[PDB]
Amino acid sequence: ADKGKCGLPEIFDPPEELERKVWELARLVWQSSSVVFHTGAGISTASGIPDFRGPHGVWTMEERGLAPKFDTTFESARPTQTHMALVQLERVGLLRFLVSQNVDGLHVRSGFPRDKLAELHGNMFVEECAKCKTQYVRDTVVGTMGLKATGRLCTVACRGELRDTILDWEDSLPDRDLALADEASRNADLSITLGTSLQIRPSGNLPLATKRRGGRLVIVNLQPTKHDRHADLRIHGYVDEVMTRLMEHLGLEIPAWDGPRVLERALPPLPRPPTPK
Ligand SMILES: CC(=O)N[C@@H]1[C@H](O)[C@@H](COP(=O)(O)OP(=O)(O)OC[C@H]2O[C@@H](n3cnc4c(N)ncnc43)[C@H](O)[C@@H]2O)O[C@H]1O
Ligand SMILES: [Zn+2]
Repeated sequence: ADKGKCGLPEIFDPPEELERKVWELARLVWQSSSVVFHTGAGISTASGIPDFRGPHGVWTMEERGLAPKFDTTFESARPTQTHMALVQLERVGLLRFLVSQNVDGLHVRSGFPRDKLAELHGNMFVEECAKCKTQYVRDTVVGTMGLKATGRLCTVACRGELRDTILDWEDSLPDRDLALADEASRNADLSITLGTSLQIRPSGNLPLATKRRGGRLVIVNLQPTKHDRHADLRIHGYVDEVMTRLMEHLGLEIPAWDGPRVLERALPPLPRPPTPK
C-alpha cells in the first residue's frame, strides 16, 4: 500500500488563540444534538504509544532508518486524559458515537461502551470466531495480526477458530463497524477529529459525511490534516490540553481509571450541568 505524507512540521496555537478555540468548541458541543468523535494514533502518544506519521512516528522513523520508541507495552498502557474525557462525555449524553482507527485497545479498556464505538482497524486485545463472529476481549494482546488463527477455540458448542481483528494493508474494513460509523457520521451535526492525520480512507473521509449535510467539522491535530480546508474550527495543540480545557468549560470532571474494564452497552445519560445562554 502507501505510507502517505510522513513527518510534516507541527503547528502550535498560541495560548490566546488556543483558549478562544476551546471556547468555540464548547459552544459547538452545547448547540449540537448528535456529536461524533473520530480518534487516531495521536490521542495515545501521551501514554507512551507512538503515532504513525508524527515527527517520531512509526512510518516516519522507518523512512529515517530508525525504529519507533514505545515507553510502555499495550497491556501496561493507561488511557490518557482524552480517553477518560470521552468516557465522561458519553456518560453525560454529550457524545453520541465514537469512531476509532486505533488498535491499542485503550477505548475499550477505559470503560467506553462497545455499542457506541466502531474499531475500524481492529483491536489487538479482541479476537473473533470465524464461525459465529462472537468477539472476546482479552486482558493481554492477541499474538497474531492480519486476521490469522490464534490457536484458541470458541467457548459459546461452536468450538470455532478464533482469529485476530487486526487488519493488514490489503484487508477490508469490518462491515458492522464501518456501517455503524458511516450511519453515525452522516447523521451527526458535529464531528470532532482528535489525534488523526485523516490520510487513510474510508476512515479519514467519515468526518466529511457530517460536513455534507450542513453539519460542523472540528479538527484537533498538531500536524496538518488531509481535510483541513473543510474544517469549521482547526485546533493546533496537544489533545490532552484541549480536552482538559473543554471539560472545564462544560463543567465536567475527568473520571478516574481503576484498571482495565469492559462495558458492552451504554447506560442512560447521567446528570449534566445546564446549558449556557
Ligand atoms: C496499521 C493500520 O491498519 N492503520 C494505521 C493507522 O490506524 C491509520 C490511521 O492513522 P492515524 O491514526 O491518523 O495516525 P497518524 O497518521 O500518525 O496521525 C496521528 C496524528 O496525531 C497527531 N498527534 C500526535 N500526538 C498528538 C497530540 N498529543 N495531540 C494532538 N495531536 C497529536 C500527529 O501530528 C498526527 O498527525 O494509519 C495506518 O498507518
Ligand atoms: Zn463461535
